Amino acid sequence: DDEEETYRLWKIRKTIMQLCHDRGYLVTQDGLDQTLEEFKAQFGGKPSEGRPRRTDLTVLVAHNDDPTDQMFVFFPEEPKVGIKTIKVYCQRMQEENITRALIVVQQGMTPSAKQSLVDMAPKYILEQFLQQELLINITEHELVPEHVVMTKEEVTELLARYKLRENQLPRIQAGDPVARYFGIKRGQVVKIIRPSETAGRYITYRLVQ
DNA sequence: TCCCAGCTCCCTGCTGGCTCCGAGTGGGTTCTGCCGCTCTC
Repeated sequence: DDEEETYRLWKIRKTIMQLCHDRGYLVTQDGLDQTLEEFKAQFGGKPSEGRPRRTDLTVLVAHNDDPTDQMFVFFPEEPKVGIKTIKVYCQRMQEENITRALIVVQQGMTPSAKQSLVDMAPKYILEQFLQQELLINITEHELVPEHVVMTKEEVTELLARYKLRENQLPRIQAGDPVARYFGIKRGQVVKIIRPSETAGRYITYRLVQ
């Protein structure tokens, strides 16, 4: 229904705000907690043949340390995102001169488009996200523990302390849902803190490789 | 210059093939080619 799809847009915007906050970017508190009525007042009440048309939902955020990181998110119109739409989005990325973006696909993009995302990867970072994936925050589940992204100096200090190579660490795939949530890439180490039945707290390090 | 119809290419779904199947132990049995045809005494 129209009310259901309005709820869907509000919830997915809340998940985008939580993801951008967890990735280290700057979001406002009221942007973090928007109600359904407040979202409807801000963007429109009936999106079908109405005001919120999935184009005005793009978000400008910047990193806390660097105000020129300038990450956007995009909500494509068509359910099947293709090379034409991705080329339009990347050309737009070129004139506003930003490097990183998120694409929130309705159902799925074409294999040629998802390959073009890999081909465009060095200069511009493009990530595919389904609307079904972002309908809930997976980091709030009781099974999922806390994930902390480590800096390069911290990783170097860790490997010097334990006298380890990068191969000897446990691994996590780049296609992992938490890895895609944090936007981690190959070669980085994620730090997992979980409660322990026997010791109380246990810390595990995993290499994204 | 540009709009279609036709060819190209990657993913998805399905079918056929291959490997595996508890640890020890004590007895017993049958079977270890055979018909033949040239060859040798």
